[PDB]
Amino acid sequence: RFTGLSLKQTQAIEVLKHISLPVEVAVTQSDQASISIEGEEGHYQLTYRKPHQLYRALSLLVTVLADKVEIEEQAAYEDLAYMVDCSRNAVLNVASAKQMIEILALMGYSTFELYMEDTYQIEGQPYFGYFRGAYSAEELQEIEAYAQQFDVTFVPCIQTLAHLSAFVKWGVKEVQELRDVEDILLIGEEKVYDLIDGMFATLSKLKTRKVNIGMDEAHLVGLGRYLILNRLLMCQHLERVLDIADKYGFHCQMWSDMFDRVTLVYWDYYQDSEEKYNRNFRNHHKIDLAFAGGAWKWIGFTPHNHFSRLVAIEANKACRANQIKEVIVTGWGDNGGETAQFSILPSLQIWAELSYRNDLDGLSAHFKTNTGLTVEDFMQIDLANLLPDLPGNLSGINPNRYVFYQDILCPILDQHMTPEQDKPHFAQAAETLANIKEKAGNYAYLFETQAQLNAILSSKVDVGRRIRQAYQADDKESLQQIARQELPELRSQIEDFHALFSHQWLKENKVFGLDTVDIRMGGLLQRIKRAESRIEVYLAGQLDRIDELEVEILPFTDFYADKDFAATTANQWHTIATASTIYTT
Amino acid sequence: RFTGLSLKQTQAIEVLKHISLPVEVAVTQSDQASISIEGEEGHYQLTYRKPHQLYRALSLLVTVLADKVEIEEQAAYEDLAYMVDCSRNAVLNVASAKQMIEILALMGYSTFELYMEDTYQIEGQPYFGYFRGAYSAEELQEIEAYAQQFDVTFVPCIQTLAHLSAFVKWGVKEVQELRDVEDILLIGEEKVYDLIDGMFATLSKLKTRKVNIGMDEAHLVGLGRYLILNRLLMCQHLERVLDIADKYGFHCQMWSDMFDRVTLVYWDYYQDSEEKYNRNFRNHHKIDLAFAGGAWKWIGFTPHNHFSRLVAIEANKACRANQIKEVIVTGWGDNGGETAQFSILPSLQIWAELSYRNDLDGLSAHFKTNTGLTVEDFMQIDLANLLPDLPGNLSGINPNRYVFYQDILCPILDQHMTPEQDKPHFAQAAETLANIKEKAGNYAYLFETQAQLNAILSSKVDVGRRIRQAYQADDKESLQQIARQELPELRSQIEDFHALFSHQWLKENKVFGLDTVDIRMGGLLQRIKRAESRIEVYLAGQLDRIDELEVEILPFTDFYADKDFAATTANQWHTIATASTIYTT
Ligand SMILES: CC(=O)N[C@H]1/C(=N/OC(=O)Nc2ccccc2)O[C@H](CO)[C@H](O)[C@@H]1O
Ligand SMILES: CC(=O)N[C@H]1/C(=N/OC(=O)Nc2ccccc2)O[C@H](CO)[C@H](O)[C@@H]1O
Repeated sequence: RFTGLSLKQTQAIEVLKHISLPVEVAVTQSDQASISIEGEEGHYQLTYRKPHQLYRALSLLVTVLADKVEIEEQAAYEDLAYMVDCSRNAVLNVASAKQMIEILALMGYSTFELYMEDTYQIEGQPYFGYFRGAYSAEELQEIEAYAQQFDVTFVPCIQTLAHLSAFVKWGVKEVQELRDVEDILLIGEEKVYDLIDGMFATLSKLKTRKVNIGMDEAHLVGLGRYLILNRLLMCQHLERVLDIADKYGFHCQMWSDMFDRVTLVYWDYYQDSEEKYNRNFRNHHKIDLAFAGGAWKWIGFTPHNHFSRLVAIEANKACRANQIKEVIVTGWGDNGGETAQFSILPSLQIWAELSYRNDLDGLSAHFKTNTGLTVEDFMQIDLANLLPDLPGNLSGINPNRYVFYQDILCPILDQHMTPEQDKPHFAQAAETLANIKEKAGNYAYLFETQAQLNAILSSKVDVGRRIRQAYQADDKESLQQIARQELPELRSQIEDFHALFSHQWLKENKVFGLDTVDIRMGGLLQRIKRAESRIEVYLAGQLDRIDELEVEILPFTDFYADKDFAATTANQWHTIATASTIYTT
Repeated sequence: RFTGLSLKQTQAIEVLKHISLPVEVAVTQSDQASISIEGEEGHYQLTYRKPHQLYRALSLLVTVLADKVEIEEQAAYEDLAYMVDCSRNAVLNVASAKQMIEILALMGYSTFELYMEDTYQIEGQPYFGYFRGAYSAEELQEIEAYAQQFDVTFVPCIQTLAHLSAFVKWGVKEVQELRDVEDILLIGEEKVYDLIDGMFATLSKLKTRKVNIGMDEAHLVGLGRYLILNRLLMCQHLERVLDIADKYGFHCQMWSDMFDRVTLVYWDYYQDSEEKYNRNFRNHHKIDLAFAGGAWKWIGFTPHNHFSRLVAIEANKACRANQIKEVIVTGWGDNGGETAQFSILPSLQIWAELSYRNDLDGLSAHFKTNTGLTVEDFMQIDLANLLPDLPGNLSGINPNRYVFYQDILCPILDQHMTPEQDKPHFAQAAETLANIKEKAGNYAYLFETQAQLNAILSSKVDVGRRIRQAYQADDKESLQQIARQELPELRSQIEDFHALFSHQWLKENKVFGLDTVDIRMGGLLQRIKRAESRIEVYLAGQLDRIDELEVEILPFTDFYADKDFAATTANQWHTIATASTIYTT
């Protein structure tokens, strides 16, 4: 029995019943605090500064009530947002954007963002998003309106310069004419500014007038086809993009890195101290700033919520000591979008709590009411990354992925495994994750996938090495065993994982982009088979040496060579899977 | 019963008995003609200008004798060479370099060349050729000495600037420090000139003092890490490379394209007229020249000897009208080295005949004595490329490859198929190729592979389209048929092809690089399976639309859109197999 609620808010609370609502609530828009709940004896007054904040208050309300309740919150940040990568093969389907929106609402996010390089349609640009599951402006309007039900703002993150590799690869004149080098558009070229105009044109059919135009990471701007036909140049390009946006009413932000009518966004997912962020905040202001932090979900199949917690704590302290008014939580999907979309919910609760309380005092409490599980449990999703000899402050260490896609015969990451410490971690993690799966409810699909992965990894982490040992020691028992029993088994487990991945994928994303995963997994299964077949041939007398095994394994990279753990970072499938050429001509 | 033969030559003729030697031969080194055989009644005089020419004379001898024989030949070219790509995953094993050498000897080639970007070892450079099957200097010395048995010169084609993608991808300091951008080395950097010195050092342990230093196609020379730290520049880089080579005694040639102590090599595999080559010869001389033509074997699984014949005829006329003294026949292996090493023997005989006679009057005759089959038969190896509506003068049209690796659900090359004309070509070609296989002898493996391919292609060329037809017309008979009978069958055929490819591969090359093919084929089989599974789900009521099929297929490229055939050129596996990202981050 609420009071002072509008139509829209009453429907919102309805859709939001994630929550179990137990009470009389006087609801008033007050500048008193971000969120005030005050009351007792089953009658409460809840107020909010911003309308969207009704929904976190509600969650806190329902968490605190487990009668006298007195809660104030003054957020640090005027805007908190979550940005989903829909450009790395995984395009979040509508039904999942909605569930996502509902959950961000309950946490306290004001803004929802989709990063689409080429995954939104443009009229008369039919190779822009071709077979990519590009969003229709319907889908973008439907999604935006759903967020609007909760007073949540939609900001498109797009690209107007570089990161356009999947559009520009198409070899028709009308595309090729737009290029300069690699993934970067031809600045100054008129065709380009007509494409960009179609972009904002398509964006203009939504209600938001806030956009992120991208412009990160274009090392080679004007060094290919530009240099050929005709740096400064960026500003020329930028003012133009701005003139275009200002034509359709848009306010623009862009990623800072290549560096008054645009906010710059200093993005940093990596620093383990206040100091480090503080220094770069100095350097940034020195050119209107937002901060993008990281919900680590771009390192293979498995997230890193633990590492996201650590860096979020110190970036929050830096954000506030530099009175940064806007923070963006980024969920990138580097190299295939293979990590689950809902993998990083703890990272999202963490940032909200840090904004609304400057601490993680009520994290698990709020998280459980929003998800139906404790934040310690959910965060076990990271297990395949959490090797026990790693310090929690070094980023991107991702065995989840490079243990999985490594070849058997030619195991080029074998120097980065520590099987005595690794094999048991993975096994028991599979055990822990099966447990959690059973209480995870609608999220169970997430943990089912990680449990099978961890199972595969306990075995796979050193089959390649044991093959090498069993072969230099001439042991026909072991090689025959690996070849006739263990490798075929691995393939079976891997088929199972594929099935679970596919289900996870289709639940969260559109069908498009899954094909890359089918290909990569198909290939792995086929390399496993070669290992079985090559051994059998060596076993039937028909082969002198197994040459692949005669190769001494070097370190894969020296990125973390000077550290006291063997593991490392390796996030390109193609250099994981083979030392041969696969992409080059 | 020969006469005037040395030890070395007597052993050579022995190894060369490819040939059946039937006679008394007076053998003399004369400047009379390239090759003179004159005689009758079972007693002949054979002379040669160059010692290696003994071996083509012998073949001609044994061809003409099928008694009065009177043959003179004055070659156009001082040096004729064949260059094998050993840098695109396929590294020709020793036993196959030898068979190759013996065959080049019989044709008239003076020079044998291996293109190794990173596929020769260098002391203290253990990531240079790591798991690539890099040649040992033993293997290079063994190979060279084998050629020397026939008076054949070995020239290494290497790289000293760009095309080094498989070395530079390794993320250790000692490698990364050598880079500028993409596949191009850091010019001016001292570490680089120490690497290059190790290259010539390793090359210096062979007898040849002739090298091709590469330096083709470096669009971005000094535009990445160069521009960052410090064009002209090329010459600086070049003189340095030359100073290094001149230290170890080497005479240098290099590919012309980026443009007195170096021969330039104008390379052109494409022009269908004397005129076109003539114009570019003008432009070249205008800066000491050799010509590189093409034995087309870099377009997937299947060569194009027919197209190699056509262009070789007109490039021979241009070569002679510009008194070009050296011609190089290049066998590149773009994007996987998936075409057989011995696929292009007709192209090699063709160039030899053009050099030694300025015509193809004795081509089939000489070819059959060297191979044991007619040149028309052997050249049926090209069938999977020879669509009947294509004109023989447009290059790189390669359905052999893009019909094979295309997806089923998302068949992005479907606009380039003409099944009514394509399906029957492939079927009967499989028939023709099974025939030839049976008479091909030791070469049968080559045709066995093309017959299975053509079989797969008759079916595969339009399954994707028929899926789309059977689905927009709601026909549950056809979709169930394709899904439960035809797709599983395709997979079976594809497994068979894989087996035959693997055997072909291992016969000709080292095991390394086959892994890329396993991966690509594994992936295709897995996409076929998805097509079966997605249909079944649509068939069991559990799916609304099959979304993949709801996508209108556009042309893949407009490269040949203005022509009267539907087919095209598409030679990158990764853009063939999927419109998603697979390589990008
Ligand atoms: C604005 C932005 O975030 N752009 C890319 C970003 N790019 O991040 C870096 O380049 N980091 C980095 C690389 C080398 C040294 C130090 C930091 O990282 C994400 C996760 O990997 C992505 O892939 C984004 O698409
Ligand atoms: C010296 C040389 O031959 N270098 C590359 C060459 N590169 O050839 C071109 O770049 N042709 C070309 C490309 C665009 C327009 C016109 C000609 O072709 C071969 C076959 O494809 C290769 O891949 C070689 O490694």
